[PDB]
Amino acid sequence: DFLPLYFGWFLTKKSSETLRKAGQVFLEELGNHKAFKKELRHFISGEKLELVSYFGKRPPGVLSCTTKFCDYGKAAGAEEYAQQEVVKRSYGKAFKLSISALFVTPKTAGAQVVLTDQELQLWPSDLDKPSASEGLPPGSRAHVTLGCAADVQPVQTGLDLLDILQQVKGGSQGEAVGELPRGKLYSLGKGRWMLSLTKKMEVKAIFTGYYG
Ligand SMILES: Nc1ncnc2c1ncn2[C@@H]1O[C@H](CO)[C@H]2O[P@@](=O)(S)O[C@H]21
Ligand SMILES: [Cl-]
Repeated sequence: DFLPLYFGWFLTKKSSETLRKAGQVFLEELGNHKAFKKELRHFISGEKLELVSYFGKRPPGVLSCTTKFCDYGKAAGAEEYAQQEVVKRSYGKAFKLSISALFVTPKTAGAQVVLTDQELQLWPSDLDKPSASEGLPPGSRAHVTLGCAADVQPVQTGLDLLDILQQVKGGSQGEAVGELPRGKLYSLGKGRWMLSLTKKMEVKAIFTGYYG
């Protein structure tokens, strides 16, 4: 009766490959783009950087969008979240996640997920939540991690996303500094980049628990 490592939406073989493939292409295009190389000094400390190798730590199997990290019940609020009706009712159910953008930072590379109202019901409201969630609506950090730097944890991907969103609401994202096939590229500075997709990418996933 102990909880899983974490709850979340796990993409199907099909959707996972599609998103992973898209993420890779983005890292290759972004790494080659001139506006990116122009700011390489703000990306790494101490040219041409292959981002695919930079984000060497990548999800082993299928991609996923985490909701509540439970650490088998050792995480705060893990017990209260798992006992919600909406969680038990939604357990094993199919969902469609809307990917609105892909982003890159010195620490992580991931995809922004925009949760619908029904999906937000499965989002945690635990006491100890990120502080970057000030003014930004709940579920704003929802994301799919695509890769991380060598000494970075995937939990950082949500934090990086919030920081990027915090900058967009302030109107400091500036105007596109380039234009990729799937959409416009934005430079937010300090090594942060955001590809806003012209057309939202829909991925199919199943809500469930991963027990490691
Ligand atoms: N202390 C923590 N708080 C919230 N999520 C955590 C966490 N430790 C790990 N995770 C997340 O649980 C999942 C597997 O560890 C990953 O999905 P993600 O990109 S949100 O970052 C990871
Ligand atoms: Cl670090």
